[PDB]
Parts: sequence; structure tokens; C-alpha cells
Amino acid sequence: SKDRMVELLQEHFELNLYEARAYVALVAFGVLTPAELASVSEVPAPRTYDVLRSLEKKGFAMTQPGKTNKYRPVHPANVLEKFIQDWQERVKEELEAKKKAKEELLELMAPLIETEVPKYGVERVWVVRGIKNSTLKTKEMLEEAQNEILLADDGFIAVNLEDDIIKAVDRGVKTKILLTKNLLPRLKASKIIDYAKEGKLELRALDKFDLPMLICDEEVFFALEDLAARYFNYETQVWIKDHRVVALFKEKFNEYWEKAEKV
Amino acid sequence: SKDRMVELLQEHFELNLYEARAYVALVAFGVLTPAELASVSEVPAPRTYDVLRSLEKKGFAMTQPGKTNKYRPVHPANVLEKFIQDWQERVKEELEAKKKAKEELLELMAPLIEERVWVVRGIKNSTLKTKEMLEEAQNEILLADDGFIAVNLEDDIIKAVDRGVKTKILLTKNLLPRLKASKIIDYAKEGKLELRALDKFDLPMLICDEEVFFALEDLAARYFNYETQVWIKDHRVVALFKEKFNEYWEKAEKV
Amino acid sequence: SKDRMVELLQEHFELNLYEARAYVALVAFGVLTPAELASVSEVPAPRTYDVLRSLEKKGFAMTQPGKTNKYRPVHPANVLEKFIQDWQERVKEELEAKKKAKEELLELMAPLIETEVPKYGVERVWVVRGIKNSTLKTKEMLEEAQNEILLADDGFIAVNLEDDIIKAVDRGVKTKILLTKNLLPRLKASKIIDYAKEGKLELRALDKFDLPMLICDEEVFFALEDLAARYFNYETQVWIKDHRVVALFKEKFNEYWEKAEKV
Amino acid sequence: SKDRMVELLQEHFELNLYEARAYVALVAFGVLTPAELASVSEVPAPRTYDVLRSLEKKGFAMTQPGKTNKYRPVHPANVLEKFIQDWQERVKEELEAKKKAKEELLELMAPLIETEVERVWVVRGIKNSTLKTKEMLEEAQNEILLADDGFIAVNLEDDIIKAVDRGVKTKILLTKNLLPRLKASKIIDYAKEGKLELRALDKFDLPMLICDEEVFFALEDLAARYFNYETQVWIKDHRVVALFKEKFNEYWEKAEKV
DNA sequence: TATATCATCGATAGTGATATA
DNA sequence: TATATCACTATCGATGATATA
Repeated sequence: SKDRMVELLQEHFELNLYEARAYVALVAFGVLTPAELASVSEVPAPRTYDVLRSLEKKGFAMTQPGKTNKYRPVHPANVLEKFIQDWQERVKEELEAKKKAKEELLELMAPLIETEVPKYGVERVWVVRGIKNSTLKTKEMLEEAQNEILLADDGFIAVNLEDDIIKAVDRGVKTKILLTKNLLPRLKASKIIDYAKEGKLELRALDKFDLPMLICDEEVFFALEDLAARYFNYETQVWIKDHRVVALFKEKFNEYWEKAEKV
Repeated sequence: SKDRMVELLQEHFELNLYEARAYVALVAFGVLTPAELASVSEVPAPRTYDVLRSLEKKGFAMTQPGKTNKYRPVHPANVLEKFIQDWQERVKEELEAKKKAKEELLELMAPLIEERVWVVRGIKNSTLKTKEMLEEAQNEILLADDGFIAVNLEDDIIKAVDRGVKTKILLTKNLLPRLKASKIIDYAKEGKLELRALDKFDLPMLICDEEVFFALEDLAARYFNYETQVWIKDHRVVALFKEKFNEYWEKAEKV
Repeated sequence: SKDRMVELLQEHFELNLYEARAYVALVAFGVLTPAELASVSEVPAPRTYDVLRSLEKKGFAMTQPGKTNKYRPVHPANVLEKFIQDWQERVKEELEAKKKAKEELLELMAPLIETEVPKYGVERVWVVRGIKNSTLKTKEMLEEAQNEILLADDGFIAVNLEDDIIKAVDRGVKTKILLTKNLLPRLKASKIIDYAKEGKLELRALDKFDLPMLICDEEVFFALEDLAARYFNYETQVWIKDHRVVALFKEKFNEYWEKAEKV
Repeated sequence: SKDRMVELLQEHFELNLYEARAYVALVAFGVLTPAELASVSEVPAPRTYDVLRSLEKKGFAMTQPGKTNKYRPVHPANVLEKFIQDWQERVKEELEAKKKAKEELLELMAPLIETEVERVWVVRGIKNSTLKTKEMLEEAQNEILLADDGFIAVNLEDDIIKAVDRGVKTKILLTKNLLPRLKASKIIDYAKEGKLELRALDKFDLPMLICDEEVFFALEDLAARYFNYETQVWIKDHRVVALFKEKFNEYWEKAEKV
């Protein structure tokens, strides 16, 4: 049926329902006026004028501009192919746009695209208070270290982490431990000194220092001194991830590293 | 990224506004949570979820192993090209569909198919009528092409000449390179078709043989591809244009 | 009331309802957590987390990144103006963008804009049949002539237009009339020759010619010879508006003009 | 480039898709009938009518005197300028509305403000740095150390000078690219007067603001700065501040006097 | 009967409420 | 209590139907 003809035009030749029905009628009857198209098709009378005129622009029909516009269809063997030929031409240029767009994006993204692979955030600053939260974040730093692990503990750490440290040390992580001499007695049964005496890590001690810290690679962990709170194990501690800041702390640690007696 | 990266993705990669932003965010940080997204981007929190699964269903993001739940970006160099390929192939699938749809129509309209002036809109449709004039030619063919009137109809011209039709061809010098591999020149130097060329002429036309075809000139119309072209079937009119053709003909090189 | 404060923020500071209520709550209580904000405001519990984060980015609140995010408002005397200062920077560039866009449009549109203002549509081609339609279009040409009017009539014109011609001639339009001498007898008593004899226009005559035409400026009007139709006055005539085409017709008329007797 | 023109009209002139196309068509031919438009343009016939009166209601087109239902275009050089001006005036009309709304809020929030404990806060965006650095300058009493990159303490010269007048020792270190900004600035008047040391250096890794045991610094992540989400930290701690102060004093000795 | 307008659908994009553990 | 999704609105653009002299 003609339904098939109409259906084919809409899908592959960019003609709408009315425009489709129109062209089919044109080929069928040869020459038609807007008024005639309404009687020999299903196209609404009021639309027959802009529909045929629309076809006039797309190149499907020819016209006689007058009081009574006459329209005749172009040979379907002609229009149907030029459409494809043009359609192939429009797709080619549309392709060119996609490639140039790709190159630009790959150019703009080059500086932005980085091997950053979190490790959740995105967050370079974290506030920890609880004893539970203090330990969990402490383990993450050690169990994720890759280059160096620097520790300056004066008893602000809630729990001993010998195993968490050794777990990293055995992973090929260079480690430096600095402790207050009022902590050494607590390390007699702990077998970290073994790694120290065996030279698997460096362990020194100092009488006192007012800037405890835990440096793990680009991350650093310290507390906002409030001795009243530390006793209640609710002291506020801050985690910061930045090479500029850590680079600064590393200098202080090196400062503390000296003047320290080897255990 | 700014407007530009989000812009290109929307315009040339079928991504909506939110999706365009989200993808950018992923590329920047590598891994993002729906909440982390709303915070870092101008994508509403309530939309961050649906938008993210829309980015994986489109192939820009993929859920990282281990929920719940983080998303990673598909590296641009990969996802961008795969979109092009999958696009070209959908195009190739269409062009063939068109070529197949064309034949089905032509076979359906066969039964249906079986004066004195007609108008054609657009210089890109000129050949839709000039061809019928070349197939109906019997005695004489005079052509002064500007580059649009009879493009890619070289076969119908030679085909007409073989039918013993007197053929005179006048061209602009800028069209010479196009005829290099053309069989037309082979018919010109063989002396079965006259072919002269000149620099510029005001009125391009095609007369074959008692019919005339010419295009009007209105710069405003040419922007919209709505230039007016006229087909007139009249010996008195055609005779007039022929005087003009013979006029242009007098100042040309054999070439 | 708080309504006013909220109402004012939404309208002039680009904050939505929830974000507004949030900031108001922040200033009221000083420091709040997402959960707390739900109890002292109208912000939905589930939204309080992304809302505070939203204020955090716009610069309305400060935060303590942790398991329990603490948020504090920035002094409204600060943010409210800093917003304006930024708002003016964004409006300024948007202005420059609109202006830079303006110059570009005026360059691209310069060649397209022309003082051409047609009387009856942007149609340069008309097909006319019948005496009524033939005459109306003929008068339009005369009532629109400005430079020159060239006429070669052999009776294909449906009606005498002496007055329509004179109306134009008196308007300062140079006119040339060419007729078949088998029409002159139809001009006895006619007061057109007066303008001819008085030299207000040029009037000549010729034995015969097979290309009648009516040239009015850039327009030309002729018929596709069908003597059978001309008798029934239904011959098909064409109106064309183009200087290139008319320039050709003007030459043909000039050809007949010389070989024509001035009588 | 018709595509370009329609693009620009839509982007910078609040014109709809059809309206942008319609106007262009008008400019090309000068006068168009709704039917004549649909034929020559990509505007649907059923829309050409409403669209045209929408172009006049925006001031791009006007009904011909005929009228004969014909529309002519308002010359771009005119209609374009009229849009900007009427926009600027609508903008200036808004700026005052904002400035007026601002004061009304401050008087409404006056009763609320009675709170301005915690010693650490985070601020998102280098463009929001001053929202906190200001409070640090108002609370200054003894010492102020500033290493500005051009964002840490921008437009706070008034709050800075006010602090200096309160007898606070002030050292300001800047990048050479910031020197031109201080031209005719009263800072120099306080510099040449010798009540505040002002040195300059080429480049330093860690910009900061130290004022009375408080420190303000911004972290560095290029990805975040694109989104204006750079993380900035405020820390109130003598041990920490003392650390930053050591770094500042380091930069200070290598800086140029200016 | 030609000149004039409407109604439908799906896609966005903004913004204010609700749902599963 | 924190994660999770939804929902109502307007504007837009393409498409199929009516309206008024």
C-alpha cells in the first residue's frame, strides 16, 4: 500500500507525515494544486499550502508561482539519490566536527587528566577526635604508605601500632621512629626494637618535643595541643594531604631527628 | 574545564548538561561519590545518582569494583573514539538502509509513473531538472556551466552526444581541473563534441534543445539555498538565450 | 521574621529555599551539624548534608571535615558584599561578551542587509493567466516603474493602458512604445500619441515581431506563445524580476527599436 | 554563517531558536509574510505567525503599516544597542536592589549575631580566602605575617592599615608580579614611613597568613582549582603557627627590600 | 478556500519532598 | 541518622490538527 511508501520517506528521507503523503500524491497524480491535494490525500486543507511549499525547498517538487500555485513532483529516481548524496555530504562534515572536538577535549584535558587514584576524596583535610576514629585513620596512613613513614610520638597516639608499622616496613617502606624517653620502658616487650637493632628501621629518642607528628608520604597527622583533652582522649587532631605542607613538617622532623639519642 | 569542555561534550557527544559536567569531574579527580560530586560540581545532589548511572550506560564512566559506591572515568582517548566508531557504524548502517529504501520506493512507484514553465528552489537542486532536459535532448545542446547547473551529469551529456546531438560546452576556467579524468575531453579532442572555455559570463544557462534553463541572482536568497531557477519551453525565448550563448561563444578558447 | 531574611536571600543572592533556611540557621546558632540543622530549621533531614556543602562552596559557611561535619556561617557583612563584588565581575564580562558578539553580527549581517523592500513579496517569478490577473500585474509594473518603460505590444495585452502609462510618464519615467501597425488604427482619437508627438515619450511602429514584452526596470513580462490560448485570453504569461535576465530582453527590444518606423 | 548568527542571537540576546532564525530572514529580504518566512526559512509554518509578533514584542520586528500582515526588521545597529542599554539599566537597577537587600539583612540578622572555641576550619575556593583572612586581620593584636600570592589578602589593605594603626607589627611579602598593584597605595605610604616592613620575592611555595598564633594557608590541587573548590585551612595553634613562622622568616631573609 | 493559530509529545533543567538501612 | 531517589514546574522544539473570514 501507499502506507509503505509514506513510512519509508519519513524514516530515511527526513520528511514528516504530511510532507510524505504529499509527495506520494504528487507522483500519483502528476500535477496538483494545494486545493487538489486535500481531495486526493489525508493532508489537512490548511496545511497543503506550506507542505507543498516546504517540499519546494527540500527539492522534491517544482512549482508555478501564481494565483493558483501548481506543483509537480521531481522524479523519485533523482531526488531520492541526491538526498543520499547530500546526506553523505552532511554526515562527512558532522564527522569532521566530532574529531576536531575530540582533539580539543584531549588537548584541554591533557593537563587536567592525572593518575590520581583515591582513596576516597578529593578531601585533603580531615578532622578526627574520637579514639576509635583516631586509630582507624592512623592505620590507613600506615597501610597505604609507599615511600617513607616518619613518626614523632609523645603519647598522643591512642594505641600502639607496632604491627601496623611492621606491616608497612616489611612492605619495603623506609621508617623513622622518634619517641619520648618516658615511652621506651613501654617498648621492652614490644619487638620493634628487634627491627631497630636488626636495622630494619631507624629508632631514636628525645627527652621532649612540642610538635608530635605522623608523616606518611604526602599525608601528615598532628594534634591541636590541648593537654586537658588528650587525657580524656578527645583531643582534636587534623589530617592534611599536601606536599607543600608535609615538606614543611619534614623539615621540623629532621630538626627533631637531630639532638636525638639512638636507642 | 569551564564552559568549553562541557560545551563540546553536549554539542558533539550527545551528553546532557549534567552528564557533561559529571564526566569532567570524574576526569579531574579520578574517583567521585555522588555526594562528592554535588559538592565539587554544580550538579544537584538529587540528580548526581541518576546522572552517574547514565554516564555508565552511555560508556563514559564505570562503577569501580567494591560498592557502595565509587565511579571512575573512562579515559577520554578511549571513550571518545569508541563513540565515533559506534557512530560511524550506525551511519554506515543507515546509508545502506537508505540505498535499500531507495530501491523499494522506486519499485513501489513504478506503477504510478505514467507545461510549460517550472521553478526550482536552491542551486543544489539544479540538476533535478537539467537531467530531464539532457535525456529529452534530440537535436542541440548548448551549455554554459557556472559549476552547479550540470554537475555530475557528464555521463548524461556524453550519452546524449552518442545519440547524435550537437553539443557545445562553455565553462569557467576554474572548472578545467575537474574535467581532467573526465571522458568529455576524450570526446572533445576526438571532435565529437565542441568544448570552449572563458573566464566569466553574466548569464549561465543550459539549452537543449527547444528548452531553456537559467538561474536568477539574489544574494539574500543564496544564503538560504532558496535561489530561484526557471525552466522555460518556448522557441522565441530559447532563440533569445541562444543569441546570448553564441555571444559568449565568440570570445572563447578551444582548449 | 526569618521569612524576610530567607525571602531576601533567594531573590538577590542566588540561594534556594533550603540553602537560605540553612544559612539563616547558621547565623542564629553559630555552629551546627547537618543533623542539628534539621531540629532548628525547616530543612529536610536528608538534604541537610548536601545543603551545608552547597553553602560551603558558595562561600556562606565554613566546615570541619570529619565523621561529623561541623559548619559555621561566614559573617553576612562579609559574604553578602563579596558576592556582589563577584557579581559585578560576572556582569561586566557578560556585557563585554554581548558587545563583542554585537560587532561580529554587524560584520556578518552587513552584506545581507539591503534597502530592498518589495511591494508584493520576495517573489521574482510569477505565472499569470487570464485577463483579470494579467491586467493587475501589468498595472503594478507601471505603478512601480521608476527609470524606463519599454513596451512591444502586438495585442497580447488584454487592455489598453494609455492612462496607466501616462500616469507613469508624468512621474518622470522615460518611455518607449513599440506597436504593430495593425494596432495603430485602434489608437485614433486616443490621447497617448499626443505625449508621443509632443515628445513626452517615444512612439514607434513595426510591421511584425514575434517577441512581445513589457520591461519595467528590473522586471519583465512576456507570454509563452500559444495563439490558440491568446484568442480565449487565457495565454500563459510570466513575470520575472532580475537585472541579468532583463538586461538580455532589453537588448532584444533595442534590436526591434532601430528597425522600427517612428510613425 | 546563518548557523553562527542564530547561535549568537540565542546565546547573547535572549532570542528563541525560531526567533533568531526569523530575524535573520527578515534582515536578508527586508520584508516577509509569515507564509513567505516558512518557505525561505527553517521555521515551521504554524509557528511563523506567533514567532513574528514575539519578535516585535521583544523589539526586533514591527508590523508593516499596510498592514497586510507583513513584518520588517529593526536595523541590528539599533535593536542590538537598545538591548544592551535596556539590559545595563536593568542590571544597575538590580545592583542597587542587591545593595539595598544587603543592608536590610544585616539589620535583621543583628539580633542573631551574638556568637562570633574551635581552632580549625576549612574554606573552599581561593576566591573565598578573604572571607576568613579578614577576621584574622581584625583580631590581630601583636604580629601579622603575610605572604600573598594575590589571593590570600586581596582588597584587605584597609583592614591591614587599620590593624597597623593599632600598633601591630606587620611584615608583608609579595611576588614581584603584585608590585604594580600597589601603585599609589597607602601601603607604600606606610612602607616608606617605616611602620611596616614590605619585601618582595620572585616565587615561594607556601603562601600564608600569620596573625596572633593563627595561620591561614591554601592547599594545592590543580583539579580542584578548576572547579573553584581549592581547600584552605585555618589553624589556631602556637606549635603549628610557630612552624609556619619559621618558614615565613626563611622567605623573609631572601626577599627583596623594595 | 486560502489566509491564520493550536495541541501533542518527549527532553531539559530548575527546584522543592520523599525513600531504604 | 546518613545513604539513597523522586516529583512538580516551566521552556523548548518537533510534529500532527484546527480556526476564522
